[PDB]
Amino acid sequence: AAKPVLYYFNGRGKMESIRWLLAAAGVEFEEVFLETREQYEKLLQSGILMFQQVPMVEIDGMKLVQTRAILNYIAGKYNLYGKDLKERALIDMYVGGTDDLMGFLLSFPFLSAEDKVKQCAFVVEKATSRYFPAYEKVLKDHGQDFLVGNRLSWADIHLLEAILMVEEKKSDALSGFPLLQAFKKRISSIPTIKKFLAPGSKRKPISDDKYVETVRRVLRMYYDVKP
Amino acid sequence: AAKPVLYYFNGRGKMESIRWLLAAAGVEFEEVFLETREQYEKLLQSGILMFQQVPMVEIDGMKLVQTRAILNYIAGKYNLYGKDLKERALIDMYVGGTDDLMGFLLSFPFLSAEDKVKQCAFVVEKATSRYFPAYEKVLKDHGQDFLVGNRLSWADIHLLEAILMVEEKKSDALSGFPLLQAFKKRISSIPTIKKFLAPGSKRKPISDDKYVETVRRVLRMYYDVKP
Repeated sequence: AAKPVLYYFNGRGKMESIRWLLAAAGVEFEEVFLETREQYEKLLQSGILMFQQVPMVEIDGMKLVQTRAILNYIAGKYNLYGKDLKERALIDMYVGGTDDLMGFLLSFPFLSAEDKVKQCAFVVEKATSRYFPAYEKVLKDHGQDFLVGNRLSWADIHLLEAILMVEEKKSDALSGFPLLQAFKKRISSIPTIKKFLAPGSKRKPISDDKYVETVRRVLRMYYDVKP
Repeated sequence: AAKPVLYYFNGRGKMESIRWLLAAAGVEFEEVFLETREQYEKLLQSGILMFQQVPMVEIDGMKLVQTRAILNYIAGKYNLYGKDLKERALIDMYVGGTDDLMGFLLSFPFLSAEDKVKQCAFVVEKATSRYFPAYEKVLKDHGQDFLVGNRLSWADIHLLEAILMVEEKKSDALSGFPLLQAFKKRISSIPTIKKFLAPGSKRKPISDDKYVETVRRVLRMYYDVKP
């Protein structure tokens, strides 16, 4: 092995969460961006994408595909997946919820101005009435700084990312969830994470129109993404 | 703990895969079906559905939500998840692909007759040009009876289910994938699985119109599911 290599577009997408996890773990990685269609075609005939898709990560000799497979592997390898099955079930449960929440924003940059507005509210309602109350309760019920095992876990990292994403759409969306507001502070303060949030890191920005173009050109898809 | 309880509609949905896994493991379970809207409302105020959704499974004291969390827990608990992280990464990768494939059929019973036809072909193309060739290669490359660790794993079980589902739409879809045809035989023969495929088991049938009705009534959603 050597240093993890993340193959994906130069933007957030489904790769962002993996960037977050590797960073929180203090793991340095290299990225190979998809800019041209010929590049993609070359990658396909190569046959290193088991199911003809990205994300794809070369780590410890393997060339992994399937976002959840990759994240799972990373959470286990760097001891951010709990101590046993019970603790891992909780982490998967929480991660599941923030994944669904984040999943509602995947197509956002591909929506029309009219849809972006409609989707924006949809996601805000989802987070404030469904997700945030659930995670707020987890913290309340055990009163510990972390979601699971009183120690940083993938779940915490995934939750933080989801929080900042919702806050990029509705800056005060977290208002009324004191525990998450304090959670947002604590987690954002952990050195590795703090560095990732800092300037010059590999954290990717909100996807703009160039991102969409590069995607539509290389994959020849998502031309008419609906809300 | 006691005996696992699966809360969900009396049909396939996202619960089917969990039924398959628990059965392959020789685990007996009880089911509580969602038939009325008031039933759902009662379940909600109860607050046992962390994110206000089903599937939900009560197992070993926990009330788990998030399909993947549940399956993950079940695969680990009954030693159908590999021996280490490397083997588990492979299983997650394979499962990921059959999950995406099966994911394309979730809304099928809610489609119009015109869409069902369109979706049917879409899924067939997906399985024959993308998925089946990939899994065929895994078997070819190591020439072992199982996908991972030369022993039955969740991945094998998930693959079989996906095969039979595609075959319920295009009976000869597996034609040209000798290795999967032999894989289909081997796996279908394992006693626990063989019993699940047999008559009188809890395996659920292809969702009909009554299924759709019961869903639309209890959840008040999926009224206009698009292709």
